[PDB]
Order: sequence, then C-alpha cells, then structure tokens
Amino acid sequence: EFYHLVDDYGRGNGFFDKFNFFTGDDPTHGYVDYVSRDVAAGAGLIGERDGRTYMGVDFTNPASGRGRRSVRLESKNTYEHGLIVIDLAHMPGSVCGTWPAFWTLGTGDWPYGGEIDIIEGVNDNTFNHMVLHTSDGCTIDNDGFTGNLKTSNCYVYAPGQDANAGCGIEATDPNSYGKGFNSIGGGIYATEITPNGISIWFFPRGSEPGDVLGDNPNPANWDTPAAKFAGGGCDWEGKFNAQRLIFDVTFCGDWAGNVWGIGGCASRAANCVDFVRDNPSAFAESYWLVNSLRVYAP
Ligand SMILES: OC[C@H]1O[C@@H](O[C@H]2[C@H](O)[C@@H](O)[C@H](O)O[C@@H]2CO)[C@H](O)[C@@H](O)[C@@H]1O
Ligand SMILES: OC[C@H]1O[C@@H](O)[C@H](O)[C@@H](O)[C@@H]1O
Repeated sequence: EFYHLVDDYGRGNGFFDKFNFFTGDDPTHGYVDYVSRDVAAGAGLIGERDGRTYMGVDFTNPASGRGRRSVRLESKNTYEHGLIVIDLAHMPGSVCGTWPAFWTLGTGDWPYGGEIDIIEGVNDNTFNHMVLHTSDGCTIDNDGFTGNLKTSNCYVYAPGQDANAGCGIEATDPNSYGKGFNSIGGGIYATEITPNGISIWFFPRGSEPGDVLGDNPNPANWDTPAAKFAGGGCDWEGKFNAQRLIFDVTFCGDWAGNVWGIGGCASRAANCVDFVRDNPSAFAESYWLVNSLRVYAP
C-alpha cells in the first residue's frame, strides 16, 4: 500500500465536470481566446473520441478578437502530496505558434504555491520540457534523472536565467513531445510530489510498468525518472502547496511568440500572430486525447 487511488477522472462529460474552464485573458499574453465549456462543446473543442477525452483548438476559422479559440481547464480538486498519472494517446503536436501544457499550479499568489510543468513546449519543439517555478530559495541537484538539466534555479526570477525559465530538465527521447509522441501513439507521464522533492517519469507507449495504471502504483520499482527535482537547496515541503491540474494550449505569447523569429517557424510568417490568425488548418494536430487521468496519495 505505497499509493492508493484517491481521484479517477473518468472520461468525457464526467471528466469535464471535474474542471473549471478558465475564460480570462491569457496570463502568458498569448494570442488565444479561452472559451467556456458550452462554447467549446459547440465548437468541437471538447468531447469524447472512441472513449478517449478530447480537448483541442479551433482549426477551422480565421481568428479575431483575443485570438484563436482554445480551452484552459483547471481541476476543482487539489493535491498536496501524491502521484499524478496521465495516459495520453495524443498531445498537441509540434505546431508552429502553439504552446501546449499539462501542469500543476499551487494555491495563493503565483509562484508562492509552486508550479510544476509536466508536459510543455512551443512551436516545432521535439523534446519535452519538465520545469518547476517557485519563489526564491529553491535549486536542484544534478543527478537521479535521464533528461538534460538546463537550469538549476527554480526561482522564477533566478539571476542569470531568462525571466521565468525556472529549473528545467529536457527529455532526451524525441518521442517525449508533440510530433514524435503522437507518431508512437503517446505514452504515460507520471509525476510524484513528496516533502523531499518531485519526480517525473515518461513511459513511451508500450514501455509502462505493470502497476502504473493499477490501483497501487509503486514508483520505487520504476526505471530512472526523466526528471528529478531534489536536494538540500530547497525546502520542498514549503515551496509547494495544494496543486490543481491544468490543461491548456495557448498561442504565441511570452514564450512561443517571443522565440518565433529565431526558430524554424520564422519562415512561416513574419510574426507568430499573423500565422495563427490566418492559418486555421495548421492547428488540427493541437489536441489532447486522454486515455486516463488518475491521482494517488501516500
Ligand atoms: O526553457 C527555456 C525558455 O524558457 C522560457 O520561459 C518559459 C519557461 O520555460 C516555461 O516553463 C514557463 O511556463 O513560461 C516561461 C515564459 O514565461 C523563456 O521565455 C525562453 O526564452 C527560454 O528559452
Ligand atoms: O496562471 C498562473 C500564473 O502564470 C504565470 O506565468 C503568470 O505570470 C501569472 O500571472 C499567473 O497567475
């Protein structure tokens, strides 16, 4: 009894019933128009596809107003310590101008409750980024994971790191994100939060352990995590509080929009906004397809 199930999200409407739909202007300043559940359902942005829960974006109409239509779901329930396991058949692709993310956010004013980016990236990225964003006074050790450490200071305004880079670790598997991830039918991302740290495992389709989807997973016997955040350089218990789960896909903005001109999407249009507004068909691959989402507690 290392871990026991405390919250199974099910699928379809039962799944959406466990989330609040965020409709405010995008905090990351993207060219996105977050819509309500009713509007999303009416636009085909959410639903069920052969038993899997679907969440995508508008890939039909030229954009206007705040931006291209999408959804941002934040869980009603919160968890302080536990294991979050998501099994995906598909995630938003490596589409130019997009910025998808499956993550967790603490309670209170950001970043004081902590933030965990489990699946995140922008534009035509190949590798997934796993990152923590915290208040000042939190750095991680460089060992215990298979990914490549990019930044060690989790403080959102860490000196010497781009603003809000946080402490990030990049996966080494090309199938850990977008295009590659979808070509193999997805996989599973398991995230463990304890008073001693946070760990994130990525199991590409077919390589998951026998208990990962069961009622009593035991991360202790799993292969090395893709990312591990720990060490005496952080008060792990105090830096993170009750976390809510979030699904979203924004466009351009602080990250995707800012790096548009230096990457491979630069040739698609002079600016990210122009591309996102005038090329609806380009975003057909920008959707999540969830097999299951289950949360466990020690
Ligand atoms: O990862 C390097 C990249 O970080 C960018 O900051 C992102 C951060 O990576 C992401 O985890 C967070 O959710 O959003 C911030 C931006 O607000 C940074 O903007 C890039 O310049 C940098 O290359
Ligand atoms: O949405 C969670 C937080 O994300 C951060 O990137 C933004 O800067 C905050 O304004 C926001 O509250």
